[PDB]
Amino acid sequence: SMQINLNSTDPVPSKTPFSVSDADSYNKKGTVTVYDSQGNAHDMNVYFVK
Amino acid sequence: SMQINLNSTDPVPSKTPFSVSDADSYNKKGTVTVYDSQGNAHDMNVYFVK
Repeated sequence: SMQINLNSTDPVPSKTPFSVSDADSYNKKGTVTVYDSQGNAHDMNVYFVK
Repeated sequence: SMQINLNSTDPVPSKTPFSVSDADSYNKKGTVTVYDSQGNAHDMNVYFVK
């Protein structure tokens, strides 16, 4: 469970495609940490694109 | 009887042949002592490699 506040005045991203490598194809990137049954962790990145 | 708690995130050692002199040939080394008929103490080393 994660919350976000946003700005209504954010322009549309310029990068028409999307790639995790770039830093423009998305409005903003966050991440979350999760665990498996064996204990070792994983990280999920989330990208907001207007 | 000895309980050891191994780790999931232990990377594979580097030195492919097993050597007790190079610490990078095994993931972990543990020791124990046993006794004989004479009464002298003998130490065993057990080496864990993933």
